[PDB]
Amino acid sequence: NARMDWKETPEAHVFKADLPGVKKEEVKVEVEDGNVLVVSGERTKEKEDKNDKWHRVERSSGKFVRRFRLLEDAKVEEVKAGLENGVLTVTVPKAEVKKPEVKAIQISG
Amino acid sequence: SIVRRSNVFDPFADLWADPFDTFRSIVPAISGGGSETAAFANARMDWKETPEAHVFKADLPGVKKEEVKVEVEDGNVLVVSGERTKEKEDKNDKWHRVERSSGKFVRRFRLLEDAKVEEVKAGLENGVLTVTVPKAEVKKPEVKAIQISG
Amino acid sequence: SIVRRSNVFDPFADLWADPFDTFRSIVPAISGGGSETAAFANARMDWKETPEAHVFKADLPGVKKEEVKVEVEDGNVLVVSGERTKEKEDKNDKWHRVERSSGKFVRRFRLLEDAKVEEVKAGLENGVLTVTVPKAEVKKPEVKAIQISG
Amino acid sequence: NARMDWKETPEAHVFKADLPGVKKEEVKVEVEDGNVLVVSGERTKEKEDKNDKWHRVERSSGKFVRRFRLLEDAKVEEVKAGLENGVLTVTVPKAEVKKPEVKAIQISG
Amino acid sequence: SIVRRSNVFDPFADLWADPFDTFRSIVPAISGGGSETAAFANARMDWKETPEAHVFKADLPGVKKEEVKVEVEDGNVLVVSGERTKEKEDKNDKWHRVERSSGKFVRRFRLLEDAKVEEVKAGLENGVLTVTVPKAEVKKPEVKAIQISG
Amino acid sequence: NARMDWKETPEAHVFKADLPGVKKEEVKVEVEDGNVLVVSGERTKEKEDKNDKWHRVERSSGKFVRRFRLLEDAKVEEVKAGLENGVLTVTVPKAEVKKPEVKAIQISG
Amino acid sequence: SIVRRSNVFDPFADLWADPFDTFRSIVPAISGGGSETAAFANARMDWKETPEAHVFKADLPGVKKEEVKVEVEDGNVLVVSGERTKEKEDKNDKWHRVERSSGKFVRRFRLLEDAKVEEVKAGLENGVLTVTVPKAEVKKPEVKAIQISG
Amino acid sequence: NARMDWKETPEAHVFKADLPGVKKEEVKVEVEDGNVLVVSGERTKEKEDKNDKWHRVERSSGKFVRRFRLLEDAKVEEVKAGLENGVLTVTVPKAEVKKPEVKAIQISG
Amino acid sequence: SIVRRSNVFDPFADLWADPFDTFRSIVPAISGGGSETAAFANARMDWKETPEAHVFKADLPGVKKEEVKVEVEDGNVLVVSGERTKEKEDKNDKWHRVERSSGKFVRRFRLLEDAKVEEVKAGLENGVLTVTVPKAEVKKPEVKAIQISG
Amino acid sequence: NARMDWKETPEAHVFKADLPGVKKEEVKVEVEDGNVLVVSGERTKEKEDKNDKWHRVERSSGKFVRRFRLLEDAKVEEVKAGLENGVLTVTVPKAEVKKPEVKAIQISG
Amino acid sequence: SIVRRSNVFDPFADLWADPFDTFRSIVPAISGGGSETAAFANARMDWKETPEAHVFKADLPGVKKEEVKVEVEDGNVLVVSGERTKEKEDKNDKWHRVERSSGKFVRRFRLLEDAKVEEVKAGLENGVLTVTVPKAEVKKPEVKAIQISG
Amino acid sequence: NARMDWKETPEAHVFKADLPGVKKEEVKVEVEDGNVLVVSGERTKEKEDKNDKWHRVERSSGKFVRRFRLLEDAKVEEVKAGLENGVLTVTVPKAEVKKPEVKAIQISG
Repeated sequence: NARMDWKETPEAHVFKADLPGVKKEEVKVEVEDGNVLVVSGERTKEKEDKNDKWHRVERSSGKFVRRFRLLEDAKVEEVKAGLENGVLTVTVPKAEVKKPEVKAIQISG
Repeated sequence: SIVRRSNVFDPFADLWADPFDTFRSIVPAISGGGSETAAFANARMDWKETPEAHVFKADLPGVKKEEVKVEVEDGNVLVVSGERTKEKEDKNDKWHRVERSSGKFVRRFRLLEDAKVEEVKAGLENGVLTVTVPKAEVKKPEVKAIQISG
Repeated sequence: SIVRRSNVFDPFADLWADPFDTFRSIVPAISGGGSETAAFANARMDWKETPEAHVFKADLPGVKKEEVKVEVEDGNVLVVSGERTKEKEDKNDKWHRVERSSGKFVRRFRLLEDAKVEEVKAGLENGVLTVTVPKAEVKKPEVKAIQISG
Repeated sequence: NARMDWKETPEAHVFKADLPGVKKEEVKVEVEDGNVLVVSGERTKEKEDKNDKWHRVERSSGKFVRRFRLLEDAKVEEVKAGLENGVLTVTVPKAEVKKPEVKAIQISG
Repeated sequence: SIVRRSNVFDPFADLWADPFDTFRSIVPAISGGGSETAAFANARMDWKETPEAHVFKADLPGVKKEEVKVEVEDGNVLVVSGERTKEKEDKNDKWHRVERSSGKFVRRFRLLEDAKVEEVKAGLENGVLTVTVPKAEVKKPEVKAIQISG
Repeated sequence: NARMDWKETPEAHVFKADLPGVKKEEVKVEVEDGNVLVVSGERTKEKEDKNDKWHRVERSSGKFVRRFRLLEDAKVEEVKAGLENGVLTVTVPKAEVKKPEVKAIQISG
Repeated sequence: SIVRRSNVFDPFADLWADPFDTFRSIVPAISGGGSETAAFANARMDWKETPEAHVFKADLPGVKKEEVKVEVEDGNVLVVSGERTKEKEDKNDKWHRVERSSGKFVRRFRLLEDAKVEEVKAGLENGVLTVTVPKAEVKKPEVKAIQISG
Repeated sequence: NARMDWKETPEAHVFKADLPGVKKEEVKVEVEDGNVLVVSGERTKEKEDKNDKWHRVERSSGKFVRRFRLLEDAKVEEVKAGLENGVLTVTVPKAEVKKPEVKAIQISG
Repeated sequence: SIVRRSNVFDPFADLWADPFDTFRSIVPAISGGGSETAAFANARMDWKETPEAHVFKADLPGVKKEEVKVEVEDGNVLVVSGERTKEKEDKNDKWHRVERSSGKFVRRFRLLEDAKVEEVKAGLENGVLTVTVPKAEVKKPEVKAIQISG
Repeated sequence: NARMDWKETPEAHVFKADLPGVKKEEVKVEVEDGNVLVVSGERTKEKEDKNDKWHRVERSSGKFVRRFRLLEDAKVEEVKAGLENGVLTVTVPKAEVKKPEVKAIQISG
Repeated sequence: SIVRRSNVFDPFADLWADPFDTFRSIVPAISGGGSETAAFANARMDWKETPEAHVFKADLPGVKKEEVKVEVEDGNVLVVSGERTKEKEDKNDKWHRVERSSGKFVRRFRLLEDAKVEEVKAGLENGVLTVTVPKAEVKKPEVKAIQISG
Repeated sequence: NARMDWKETPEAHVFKADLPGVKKEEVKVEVEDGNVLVVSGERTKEKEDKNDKWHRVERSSGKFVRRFRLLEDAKVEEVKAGLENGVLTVTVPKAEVKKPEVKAIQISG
């Protein structure tokens, strides 16, 4: 289970993914079927030796797969992917810069 | 499993037309994709529809208005989001027990009718956010009662 | 809970984007409305998508073609329905045990692309209905691989 | 749990409901909010006396509620409701008679 | 797992003497053999024993008497079976939703006493089948109350 | 799970089994311990290739086993087995033709 | 719920012909009557049928033959009962932890054929009771294979 | 849940029932339908006052019902019922004294 | 999983401070170690704290005082143990059904205050063991009520 | 379920509790048995009228109870309790001001 | 249910000596008190004991060292706490989906031996916090093997 | 699951374990980490041949592991282990013979 956020900037749709303990050689970022962002990889289990003793185990390991459907008109050739401090960031440029229409409301009452 | 759009709660969605079919279909898919339920927990919300308006409630204890946001998108989508700030309390304190653990979150609801954004009221009080959305007048088109032959 | 349209299975529906949220939301609504799952049991079906076409399978043991119907609605909705006829077998026979109990049923799937109805093939054999829907040619637009900086 | 079918004829949308053991005085057929068909009633439990003894109980009892959303242009004033042999039938006339578009396919293979 | 005879419901069977032992023993065997529960669903039935007779009820909505059968076997076995006919309704109709899906089925009950077949009454009304089986007279042999010493 | 019916004719006990997608080479019909009818076989899974994509899977596959205890006096050497349209039929001849005793009752009320 | 006779395990009982029906019927009756499962726990047993004989195993750790009893009733009912004696160990000892807690119990199995009681062997070793019941010779009446037409 | 044993002596069928904390005024021993032994009563809950505080609760309370089917030929008028040290004992005399047929086997091996 | 000391029930143990954390942590460890729950079943007990004393109840039907033991360890640990003797009833009797199956067992509770052993009363009656432990006098230090500002 | 934090300052132990929608007249702050802090109250359910319609309900209501064991030497008479913005704060003064012993460690690696 | 001290994970606690008893006791108390499990979710941790040292791992994705704290209390209690800061990212951005929702949290473990605080190493890398606690040398006092008589 | 008792005599702590069907060659008794009693072994499953038929299976098989923490001052070199009639007995001598302090109470009431 890789937790991911999906935010939109006037310039692009940005995806974030918590991938603690994953080296960039274990993560794959692609675009399938022309418009499907696919983030996948493996969180390798550190099996080790029998000399060891486990008192607690809460961290998960194994394969992870995440898919988001991008716009039929997205800069598929301009998608960037960065990995730092256990967080993956994918930047999918938008065909044309333009902040989304959102009308804010005042809070008080 | 492909996320294509944002999660917008709609009380008239078709997934509610056959609960068991829906149930039967997702139980096998629980161990997949991702979920916002954890994040959702930071903002338990109620949605009531009185004849006069739609009233939403959100438990946002210890949250300041500068940390919450109520917007309207595409004419009929109420959006509530925010993030409780770090308590600028004594750096160095000893934390014996910490249950209150809130974070970022975003919620959306599909209104039954396009809302008149200038009429939407939002107030924060005693940790409870309240969003009132005034509906348009209608005589609840009277109820038709059919006599059962046979 | 209001039924507004027919149940059309769509593999890209949004209910699959957050399985647990969906799960969490309907479990409390199971004891409501109605369900076609019982009827659905008379036609367990598979849907496979090979690069060349969409292939549907339906277990319809002991059913005759005059009792099954494969139609296409609104350009992209495959519809499978029918009802196994009463076995015109010896009136007066003693029924020790009866498990095979099939009835009426209707199923719908939302195709990814409008189908060329004259190209759709449907065959019934050994109790298995097979519906093949030819897709249009595409080079599977190549897969783009992004080098991960950082 | 009242089981209901929803069929469409060129002339109207027809609804069927299994309501065994229900007298027409216990069933209500209405149209709420202008276009929502509401079928409800109660399947009264025959409590009886303590002299009795129950060896098997599979039949349900209690309240039932069913709602379907009709077309914004349906003969709401022309809806009929019949009850016979434990089956309820509701006929919602369509604004304009017209069989639905359905292209049948041949089975053989 | 070997089926040797027909399923005859008996309220005095020994499987009821130790519910948990029975429970404990079959849970591991659920994934085996076959079951008539699906078929049974087409005829939910009640069995009441008033002092005067045994009364059975069966929900058979939309069923015609020519489709139901009430027989008596081996002196003390009530048998109810049938199959709701296909609704000879407009061939070509569009099926939006189909939940009502009934089929063939057979049910048997072991009467406490051989029944006088000519006294058994069976009526079908408002979708409910009713089978009344007159018992023989007895003074309910009085109840003996033992004084508890000690 | 192979669904089976067990009917009795004056001439024989007839068994039916839903076996969609099963070729007669995958089904076995036998009589064990002298009087136990055994219907078994496999509903082969069409594993296929990874080029494929599954959108829905409701049909079962694998092994199935069904056993019925015949009469100590049944034409064990005269049992027939037919397979057509996904339905298996086994005919176990009775030692002596004779319709079972069944007293029908009138329905009306 | 009325106990009428002793619990005799029979592998060919009819309750096994429809596991789910049986399951479905007792789950609602678990909160009733009584149960010997607790007592049964003092003697977990296996029953194997080799071509030569019926072999029963019973875990009876720390039990002495004078405390166990293997009998045969009504020609075809194996009966195993007993009660582990109190350990005549140091009266006054401190009991830190006690998991081994065995008591009285009786178990019965319905043999497929009347047993020749003088041929039944019973041995106790390493806490395991073993009861061997010699069957009569038979050529396993050969298996008949029916060619499937159609 | 009242735990009961059912033993048979050459003279009668003896039933035992654990009924801790039950006074003989709360237990009823009867014979219904001519041959059904019915043991029932209530294990009254000591509700008490709110001044109290419960640290552990494992003992059950409420109604209990137990039924055994006696022989169509049992001394129904000679059934005795004793209650001592939380254990109820019911003695149902047999029509004719006679130890049950039981063939014991030797243990050794 | 290492057993280091005897199981002593303490109502103020820390495992009760976070039920779900405790729950969440042991569910995965159920299939391990051993358990006294079976043995515990032979002595269901209640512990009530009236202002005047601690009252323990134990269902020990058919048990004689020479078979039960109430001791006090390390100043504040009530200990209840025993073992119902074999009913010296007719050797040769036929056991139709045996549910009452009690065995050895030991239970311990951590008193809130060291008990004055000479003041502890223990009585056995109608199958119920009762242990009363007199507490020391205190005025329940009055309850302080804080006025809530803000 | 009222979520509470328990922090310790050199001067006192501070407790926090999320109590959205609770007026100070519905909350009670006390000290039982001399050293047990008891926070309790009710989150009243706004039942309202049947004219209303509920589309979503996630917020809880009802009674809540929370207990913490203070030190046998705590300023029980100096405990303060404040309620603001749905958060309750209880300040339990310590017998003698004194930051707790805690040795911090450097993070880097 | 009274919280008296902070939750300190101890692998040798007595609650692990009888999993089922513990389980059996808290299931009924789940609907009470409060829980830190939600908060705990922000820092899933592993604890491994190699012969050379105790190694703890904590998934703290996107967390900066100025937001995490590793301390040692009362000689043998490792404490890990923190709170991921708000992403000072574009104020005004549209949040389509938010699953990553972390908050404040504190965790404690009871070391088997008092740790030499100046030897404890803590590093943060790729979202994973690692705390190594060097143990003192010992020859693992050899394993004694007892020959089983009897 | 190997059931074990833990009793204490003035001379030693005695452990008992139900191990029916286990030969002494399949059981291991040791002392790890200097003071941890470890009882382990396997209850071998008698797989046998396919000619066989199983009508009932309640007995368990497989590996079992049990650990008790002895006193830092226990005659670790004087631990005995006996196996008879499916019951294992381990005797851990105490540094100094001495019955535990236990004050008995009178039962009557």
